[PDB]
Amino acid sequence: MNIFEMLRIDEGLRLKIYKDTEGYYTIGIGHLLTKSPSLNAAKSELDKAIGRNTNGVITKDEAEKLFNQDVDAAVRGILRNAKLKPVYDSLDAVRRAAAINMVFQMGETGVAGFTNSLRMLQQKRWDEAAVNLAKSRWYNQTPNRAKRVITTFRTGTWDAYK
Ligand SMILES: Clc1ccccc1Cl
Repeated sequence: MNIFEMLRIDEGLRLKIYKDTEGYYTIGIGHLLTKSPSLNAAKSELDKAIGRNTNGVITKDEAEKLFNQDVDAAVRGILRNAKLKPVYDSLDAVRRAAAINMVFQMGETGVAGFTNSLRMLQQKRWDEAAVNLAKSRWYNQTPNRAKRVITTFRTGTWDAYK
């Protein structure tokens, strides 16, 4: 297991434009296209991302190419964020993947509400952190995924993903 395999389980793989859990147009492995309700706007973002006229459909290779870029940018964003970097750097590699997972799903702005959880994580108060993490819109709206990510933070193992 690693961050790619982890997100591939949590995000799935779909080669046609679909709506994510929040109703936003998305493709591939959780590649958010736009928060606009316009499918035409989404199709434009897709074409822009792939570099060709896709007509709303992409290949597995293209999906994986976007996925690699998205993971890379998520991690790099963490390192560039003064509130996230110290916590991330304090973590072991397994819990780091859990951190990347969260940012991938909710973005840095979504993670901004988690200040108290991040402090507990930096403190390595794992059980307390896990309890705090579940007190969130995130957990309530995607409990099965949140439980997997939280278990990963709690234990520093890949138990929740087999
Ligand atoms: Cl970047 C991030 C997201 C969620 C928990 C910890 C960290 Cl460092």
